[PDB]
Amino acid sequence: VDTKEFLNHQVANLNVFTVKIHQIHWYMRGHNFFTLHEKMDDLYSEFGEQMDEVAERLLAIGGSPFSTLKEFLENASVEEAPYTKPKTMDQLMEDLVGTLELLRDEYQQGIELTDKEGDNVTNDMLIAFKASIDKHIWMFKAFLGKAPLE
Amino acid sequence: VDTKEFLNHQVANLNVFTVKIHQIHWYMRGHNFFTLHEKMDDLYSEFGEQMDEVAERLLAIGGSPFSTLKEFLENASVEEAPYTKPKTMDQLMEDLVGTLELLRDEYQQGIELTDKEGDNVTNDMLIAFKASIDKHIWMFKAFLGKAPLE
Amino acid sequence: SVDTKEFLNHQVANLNVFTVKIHQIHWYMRGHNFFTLHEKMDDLYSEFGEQMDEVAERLLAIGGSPFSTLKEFLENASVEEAPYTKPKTMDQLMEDLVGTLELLRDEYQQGIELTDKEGDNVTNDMLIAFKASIDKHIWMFKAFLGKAPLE
Amino acid sequence: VDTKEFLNHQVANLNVFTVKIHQIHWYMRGHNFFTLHEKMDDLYSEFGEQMDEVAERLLAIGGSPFSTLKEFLENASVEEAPYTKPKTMDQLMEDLVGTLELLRDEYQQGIELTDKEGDNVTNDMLIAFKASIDKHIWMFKAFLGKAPLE
Amino acid sequence: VDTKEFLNHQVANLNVFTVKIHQIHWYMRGHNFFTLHEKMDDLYSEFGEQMDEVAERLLAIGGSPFSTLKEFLENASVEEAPYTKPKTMDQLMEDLVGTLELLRDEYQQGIELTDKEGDNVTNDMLIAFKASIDKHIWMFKAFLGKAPLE
Amino acid sequence: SVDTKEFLNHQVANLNVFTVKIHQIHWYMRGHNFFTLHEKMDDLYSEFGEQMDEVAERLLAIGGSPFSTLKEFLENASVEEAPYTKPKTMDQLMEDLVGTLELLRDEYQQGIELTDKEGDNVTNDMLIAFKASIDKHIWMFKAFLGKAPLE
Amino acid sequence: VDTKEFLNHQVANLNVFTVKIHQIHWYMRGHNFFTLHEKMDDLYSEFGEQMDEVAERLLAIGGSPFSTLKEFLENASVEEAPYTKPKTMDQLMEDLVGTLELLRDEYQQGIELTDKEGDNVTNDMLIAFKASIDKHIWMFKAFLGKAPLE
Amino acid sequence: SVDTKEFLNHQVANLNVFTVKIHQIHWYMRGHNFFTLHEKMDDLYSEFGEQMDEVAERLLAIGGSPFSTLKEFLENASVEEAPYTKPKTMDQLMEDLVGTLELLRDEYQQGIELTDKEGDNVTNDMLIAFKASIDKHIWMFKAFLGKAPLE
Amino acid sequence: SVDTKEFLNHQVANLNVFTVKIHQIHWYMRGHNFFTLHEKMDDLYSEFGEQMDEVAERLLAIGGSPFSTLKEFLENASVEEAPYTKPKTMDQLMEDLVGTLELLRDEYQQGIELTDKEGDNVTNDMLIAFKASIDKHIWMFKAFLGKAPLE
Amino acid sequence: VDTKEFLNHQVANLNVFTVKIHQIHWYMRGHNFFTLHEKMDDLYSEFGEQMDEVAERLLAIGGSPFSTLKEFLENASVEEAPYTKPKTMDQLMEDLVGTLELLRDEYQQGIELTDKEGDNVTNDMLIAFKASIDKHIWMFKAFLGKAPLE
Amino acid sequence: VDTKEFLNHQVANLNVFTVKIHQIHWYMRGHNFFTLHEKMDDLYSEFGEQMDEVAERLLAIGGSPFSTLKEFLENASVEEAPYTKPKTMDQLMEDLVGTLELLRDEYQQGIELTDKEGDNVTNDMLIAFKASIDKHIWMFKAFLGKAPLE
Amino acid sequence: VDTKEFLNHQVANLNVFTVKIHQIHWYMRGHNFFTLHEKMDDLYSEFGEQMDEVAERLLAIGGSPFSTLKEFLENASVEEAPYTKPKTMDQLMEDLVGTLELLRDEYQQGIELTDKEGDNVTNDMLIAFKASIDKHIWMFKAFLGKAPLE
Ligand SMILES: [Fe+3]
Ligand SMILES: [Fe+3]
Ligand SMILES: [Fe+3]
Ligand SMILES: [Fe+3]
Ligand SMILES: [Fe+3]
Ligand SMILES: [Fe+3]
Ligand SMILES: [Fe+3]
Ligand SMILES: [Fe+3]
Ligand SMILES: [Fe+3]
Ligand SMILES: [Fe+3]
Ligand SMILES: [Fe+3]
Repeated sequence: VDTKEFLNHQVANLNVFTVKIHQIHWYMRGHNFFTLHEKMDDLYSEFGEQMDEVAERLLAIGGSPFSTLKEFLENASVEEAPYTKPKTMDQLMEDLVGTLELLRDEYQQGIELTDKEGDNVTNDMLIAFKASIDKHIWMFKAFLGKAPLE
Repeated sequence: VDTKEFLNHQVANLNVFTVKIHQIHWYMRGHNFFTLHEKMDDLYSEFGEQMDEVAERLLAIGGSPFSTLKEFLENASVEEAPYTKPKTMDQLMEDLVGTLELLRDEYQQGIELTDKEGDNVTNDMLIAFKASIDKHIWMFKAFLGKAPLE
Repeated sequence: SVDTKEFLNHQVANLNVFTVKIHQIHWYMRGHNFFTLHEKMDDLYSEFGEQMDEVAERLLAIGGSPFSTLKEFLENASVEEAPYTKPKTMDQLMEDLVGTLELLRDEYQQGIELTDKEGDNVTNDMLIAFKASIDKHIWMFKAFLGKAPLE
Repeated sequence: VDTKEFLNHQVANLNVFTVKIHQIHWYMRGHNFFTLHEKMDDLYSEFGEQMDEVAERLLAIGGSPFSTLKEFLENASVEEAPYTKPKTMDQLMEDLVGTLELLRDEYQQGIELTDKEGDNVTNDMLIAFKASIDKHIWMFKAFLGKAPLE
Repeated sequence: VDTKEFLNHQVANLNVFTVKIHQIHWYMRGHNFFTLHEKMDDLYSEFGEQMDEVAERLLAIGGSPFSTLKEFLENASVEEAPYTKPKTMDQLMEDLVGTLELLRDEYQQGIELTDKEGDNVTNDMLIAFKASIDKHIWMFKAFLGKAPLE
Repeated sequence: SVDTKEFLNHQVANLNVFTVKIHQIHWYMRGHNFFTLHEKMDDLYSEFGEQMDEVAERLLAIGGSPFSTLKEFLENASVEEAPYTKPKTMDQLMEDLVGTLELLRDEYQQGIELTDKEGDNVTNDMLIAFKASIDKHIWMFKAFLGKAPLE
Repeated sequence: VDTKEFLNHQVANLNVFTVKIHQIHWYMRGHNFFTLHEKMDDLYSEFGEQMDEVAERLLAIGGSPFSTLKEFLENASVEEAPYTKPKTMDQLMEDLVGTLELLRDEYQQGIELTDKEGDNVTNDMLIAFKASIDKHIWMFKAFLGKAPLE
Repeated sequence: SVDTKEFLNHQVANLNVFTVKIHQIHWYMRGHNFFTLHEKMDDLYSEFGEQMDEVAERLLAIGGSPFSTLKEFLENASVEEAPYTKPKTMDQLMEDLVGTLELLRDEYQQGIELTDKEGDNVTNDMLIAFKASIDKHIWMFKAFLGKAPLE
Repeated sequence: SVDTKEFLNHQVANLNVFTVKIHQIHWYMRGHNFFTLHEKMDDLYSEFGEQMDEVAERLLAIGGSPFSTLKEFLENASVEEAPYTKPKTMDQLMEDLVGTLELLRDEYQQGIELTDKEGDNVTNDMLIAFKASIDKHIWMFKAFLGKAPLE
Repeated sequence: VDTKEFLNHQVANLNVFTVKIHQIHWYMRGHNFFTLHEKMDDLYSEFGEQMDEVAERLLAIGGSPFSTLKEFLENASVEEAPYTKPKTMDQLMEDLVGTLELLRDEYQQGIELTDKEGDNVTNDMLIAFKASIDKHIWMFKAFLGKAPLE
Repeated sequence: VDTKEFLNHQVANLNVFTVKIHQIHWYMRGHNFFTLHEKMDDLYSEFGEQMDEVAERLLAIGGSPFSTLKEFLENASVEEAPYTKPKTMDQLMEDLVGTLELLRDEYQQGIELTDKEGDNVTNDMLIAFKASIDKHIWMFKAFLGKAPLE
Repeated sequence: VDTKEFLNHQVANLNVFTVKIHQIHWYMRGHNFFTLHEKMDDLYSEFGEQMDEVAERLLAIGGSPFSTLKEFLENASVEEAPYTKPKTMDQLMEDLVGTLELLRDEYQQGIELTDKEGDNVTNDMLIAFKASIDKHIWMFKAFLGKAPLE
């Protein structure tokens, strides 16, 4: 609706994603365990940092960030499912990639939204984030033997 | 119950607790803003580390950690509330200290349990976490003008 | 690029006055929050001195000529300074800080619009990066004062 | 020409330029040898890192970077010449400066094109690169005793 | 036995184990070579440290550590075999894991022994070691696509 | 938990005497092993001042009140001190050090048993970690003197 | 008192002061807890280092430092009191400030004294220590809301 | 030293082609080992770019004139390159890498024998050091391929 | 202590004008030595900004009240500034730099004599350490100009 | 004896030597305990690294390293003895020095052999190792109050 | 002699001392080799730095440092002797001490002289140097079992 | 002249040269002062290190290094001259370059001699030293606007 709605929505998103990353991190099995386990820790730090920056930018424009698991669940478009059946490393990475994709497309919407509201600072912050998400999408798709936009 | 269930319960508690720490971090105001904004950053890292160590130890012993916000909410005894009304620094710190005290007393229950079960590794892990928690209770209570045990 | 150059040179002047004011606060502050805000002012001083040098070199890079004397900074700055003559509270000093950060925020916003319209993309993004941080500072110092960022 | 085509052209350019920086670095003679010999190592790193980011951005948008010397030579607008006749430091810095100007001018075209197409990430990336190039032009022109735009 | 005999027994074990880790480090082949080759280095340092710490704790309680290959071979329960036939990465990891479990299980005896004997320092030393072994067991079993205890 | 508190406060007293004893040795030592042992005392000084602080802060965390004056430390310590009067050899000084280490080891052992029975697991493990290092220093300083750790 | 006796007097003072810093460190309460608790750690290091340098300068001029608590108590002009009555942060800082003022003025006596006895080294050392004490007095007075010499 | 000079200049050409090949592999690779190999190609890139600068500067130091254009490297390289057209498995890309490493090992071996005969000792030891590292890479990358170093 | 206070405050003023002069030189300089000198001014800027802050804080510590506006700095400084209007050579710029360093040397010498007479031993040593560094810069920059330090 | 045999023989030696370093490190007593206890740690890492490099060079030339204690004992010319009766610091160092000299001398044989075979890499590796052994011999000989070759 | 002559005399002395430290560093034997050997590198670097600061202060006052070995030999009061007869560690340390005492006492003259002359910078520089020299004398006399001024 | 005598000769040479580096470092004037002044600091450390390594290598082969200025003057082939007249920066670099060339050629003799004697360690040390010297010659000749061997 506006920048404050978008930013807050991403605070909810990033808190679900962050827990998803830990899910993959904890439950992964297979020959790529050691590298993807560590890779997940890197994603966790990186997206935890995005989330703090998003909330603090929300604060800076007069907004009020969601700040409970209850609120995050209610508001996030990012999905979570409990870990039940064993999943393949590729299936865990597909779920990671699908979420990276949703964030890319939503941030793209937020990039357009903020550009037309004239919120230059939030615009540029969202672009910086998308750049990194776009790079991760390429790399994780390459892990999956696929092209970035394939 | 057992060590697995206790440990899983703490995964849930620690996830609710880290988000609270962010809430305190985001909504704090007052002459102590700078010192406490930063101090909350430190608690965030430390309790995020505790969480990953609890989850991993649970994994090491044959368990399967909660790994969704839905599950954390279903299982945490740590309580959260949306920030729908302003709260002073002292009220936020009071909530923090009460949460630390809840974690201390629960960790104490787990320390006794793991000892009774003969799980020495989880026993020493939880003792080290309590050492830190006990230290924080002294310091944050000192901040509030109170003795550690109130 | 006349106005972009003029705007940049205006901010060189502003930043040199702001930076000395940051020292004034650093030097003269008293109160229970001295140790925290004393150090805080060191950080602010470094950062806005760096903003200043970047602003100056962006100007040079577009064929401009930065103001480079105290006399030029005074003739040109919209940032206000006053000698410290009578004691001020920590809150009074932080209000003067915030007022000046709000001033720089709004003027940088005009610079961002200006550079956007002249198509100076480098300068545009630079001023945007500076404003990001200024907006973050305003939130934090206002929280210290017990006020919402825009109230 | 679109964004992929522009980016891939710069992959070619950056690979020729990077070899030119090495040419200057190796053959330079004169009183400012020690500082400029070192400055060229810095330029080498920075522009090789530009190159990598341009190629990886290209990868992220679904393109395929040139990745052979033949391709770089076929596509580059940046020009190279073997080092036969000896040259003054000024002469070498004038080759370096002219090549910097070519890149600035071509990046400006890219900035505009990438804006038109709505590729915000590639847009910002190219603005950041131009910010550095523009700074380099001011500094190397000063070395030549010239204004940056003269 | 007593604490001295147990500690000395482990000095023997850890020296056989350390050489085994080198064996795996040297002879390993397969797609996970680079990360696993490096991992073995990490394990080599860690278990070299345990060994020095075990020997020094033994020294500090009035004991005399085994200090020759002859004594290690005479005393170790950890087994070794010359590398004659090629082994797969999985088989190598299985030898690693099986030795880690042997150590975990003997350390458990040492923990229990040392608790009866009242040697609190050696007790906690051995608990800290098992903590790490337990974590390694989880991770290498995960690499093997198995639960830690299966 | 009077006893855990009392034991901890006693060691606060002890460690402050011991820390000054380490400086005594640090300052007055002479002989061929000066450069090594002079620096070794600096390490011991840091480590035992760190123990002391952590003992005091744990006492604070259990609701105690740590001794915080030289007078209190002298009134309560079982660690002994003597002014440096007649010259002492390197070995003589190391024997005083080793002797104090042994006293603290044996007293920490008593506190380890005390905190066990009292159910204070945090203080229990703190004390164990401290004894681990003490026993290591005893082995090493006894080695310097040409003796076995427990002889 | 000559240079030796002055220095030896300060060894005693510095040891009482150092224990006083710990007292404040331990017992402090109030909203400035976190920053001032940490500040006491800094002063503790700094004045411990002053003390080691004073004693080693004494050693270097043929002197014999006091090296027991008994001697320190017998010789110190710096005073201590057991912590009984709870004290505000300001009261603790007044005590800190008061003792810094004592040391400043005694060091000034040491500076004059040591100039007269032609001990240039001890002279410059004490000046350096006074420079920092003077800075502390200014900063700690500002905390108390006072001018430095007020 | 014409033949030394000539050998060194030939390796400048080779190393520049190899380095772009490393980037080609780096950029296009796909498969379960992407994350490890992608970083490993960065290490290789740095290392062989470093070898290259060292080869060129040694050439400079002996009175030589390094090739310093893309055209000169192609005219003078024995390492071959081809545009990336059809998808290749990670093993195929590592086979191309190992093949090129082997070519350099073998050519450096010739350089080692040549500089020895000419008595250029510095170049000799520089080449040997480089070969040590290439021989090590061949072992590790053949092991990745499930193969023995020389099979 | 009025003269020490006034002298210190006079130097706060000087160092603020000098500091902006160092940026003027840093920004406007051209010529073959550009890269070294441009970076060297960044060094002088940091060092002299540090000197200034230490002077103000020492002035604070002796009960003084530092000048803290561009206006006060201009009203009190003996160091002179002039806007950059016509181009100047690197030597011309370094001569302006050296001239200012020499003024500060000579004034600091007066402050060393003054603080010595007034018995301000701390300010005395501070001024001497600053002069030590100023004297070495005069040698080095004179050396840059092909001059002996004192000619 | 060819290069592969020589290298494998050194794998055996270095593994016996490394344990002997630990023997000295653990059992030493006397006034120089602290520096020599430390120097043994440095030697252990250094000769542990020689060992790893020797084994890896053997790998790189198509060889197969000894990789068990049994193989090391079966193949080593370096001798070892349980610590049955206490040794002086001097005597422990003479045993250390004797082993350095043995290695030096054998490496000299390997350096000649490897020169005849035209293995330039292994040649240079062995020379670098001997450079260090030579230095240690001078240094440990000096500690013994003797010239390096007497 | 004036300040310039005094400063220049110390450049000569310090260059001789510099080489004397190497002589001791190279030729020393005995149980304290490893400590003292490293101790001489520290001393070498420290007094090398003193010498450099002495020369540069001379330059800064309009002087001209001796800058050839011939000039150092012609002007030094520090004495050197070729190493012909072997010396104990103590004898070497006594030569080191003797030279330190010589520098102490001549610096003391330079301090008095530079005070009269009104050269404050040089006065403080020499005082800082003498402080370190005084400390070395205490420490090296302690090594020799003696009081500092014995 | 054998290996011992050649190495000892370079001990002498290196001490003369290191003092020459200082002379140039102190007395240099001209527009390149700041970069060349620091470059001499680099050279001083580097050739300072060569000298120690030469002297310790000599020790290791049973020799006794020259260790007084008198012995260095009696033995050096490197020449020194008192700085009576100011020299140009180019003249100072010509003197520098000239001495590097002398060392290069004498190292070449030592390389040949040490090869013929079968001292592989010294051979390799000398080669490594010459590598750097050769690089310096290219670089300093480039500064002077000359080709390395011109
Ligand atoms: Fe934050
Ligand atoms: Fe983890
Ligand atoms: Fe890359
Ligand atoms: Fe050890
Ligand atoms: Fe503490
Ligand atoms: Fe000390
Ligand atoms: Fe290079
Ligand atoms: Fe300040
Ligand atoms: Fe290895
Ligand atoms: Fe210097
Ligand atoms: Fe050495």
